[PDB]
Amino acid sequence: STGSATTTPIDSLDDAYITPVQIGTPAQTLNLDFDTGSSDLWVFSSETTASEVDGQTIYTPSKSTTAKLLSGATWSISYGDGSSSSGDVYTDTVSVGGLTVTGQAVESAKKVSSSFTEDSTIDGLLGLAFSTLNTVSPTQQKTFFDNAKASLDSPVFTADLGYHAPGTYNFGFIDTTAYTGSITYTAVSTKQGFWEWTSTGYAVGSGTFKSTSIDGIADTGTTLLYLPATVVSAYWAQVSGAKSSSSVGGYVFPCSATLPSFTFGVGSARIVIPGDYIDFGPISTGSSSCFGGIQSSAGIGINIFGDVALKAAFVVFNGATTPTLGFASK
Repeated sequence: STGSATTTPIDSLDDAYITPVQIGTPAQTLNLDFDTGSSDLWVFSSETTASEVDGQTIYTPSKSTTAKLLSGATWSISYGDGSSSSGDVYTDTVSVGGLTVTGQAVESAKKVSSSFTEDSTIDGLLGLAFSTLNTVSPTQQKTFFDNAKASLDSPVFTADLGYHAPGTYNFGFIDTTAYTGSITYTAVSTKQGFWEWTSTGYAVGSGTFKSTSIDGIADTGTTLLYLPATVVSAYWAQVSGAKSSSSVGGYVFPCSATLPSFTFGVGSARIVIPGDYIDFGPISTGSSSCFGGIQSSAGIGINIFGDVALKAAFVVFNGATTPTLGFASK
């Protein structure tokens, strides 16, 4: 089998992407944030504290004839941005772009933190990291990809995120019309439960390539590109008027400045992030100060190849017995 679904930015800055997902019988369609940095599929629901729901579409398991309570199961997750959610668990039928999993763990939120309530466009998350990170207790549950894998024509999914435009998540096949040149594959460590890999270096604009190992994760659920402070400093030093603002919480720059591209290495291959991808607009309405899309990972504890990086590529998440990652230009 295969599946193919369009993913759409939630706003004009690509702050996140939402993908429609069918849950239950008859189908209830929710728009979920596909997140290769986590491993829980959780939704706003009929069980979510009413004061914590504000415009989201909810899953109502009682209206689904295929929903079954996963008795005794609870879940609770906290993300890197300090947001969180928790609740209980149903199994139900879940379909993404034509691909159907029966008995998928659907984690029903009883509680969500403020940032989730405040974002009316995201109805939940669909985790695509490794199932070892799944938070369901007492019995860890598998991701949608893990459950689908054996049925797929090929045990892979691909992320093709758009710049200020929709893109595509495919399951079970590689669309050879969706990228230019060849796909370069690179090794993955699953030891932290992430699609963790080692970039071979970077360049700033037309500058020469610096060969240096950068360990990080391919994370569709993180908006920006987070790299070591040395790397990030070298980038913003090439932007007139840029500075790191503690009050803002990272690098900002005047919107009158031209942003250089940023190149990262995948083996001997190179992915070029155009300068425009690194502009995340005024820090506040009417401000001449713009937020940068490349920021320091210092104090995160890991480097994150978020959407800023991934949307410059066609990315293969290869879930073969030994997982790997593939990157192509497009």
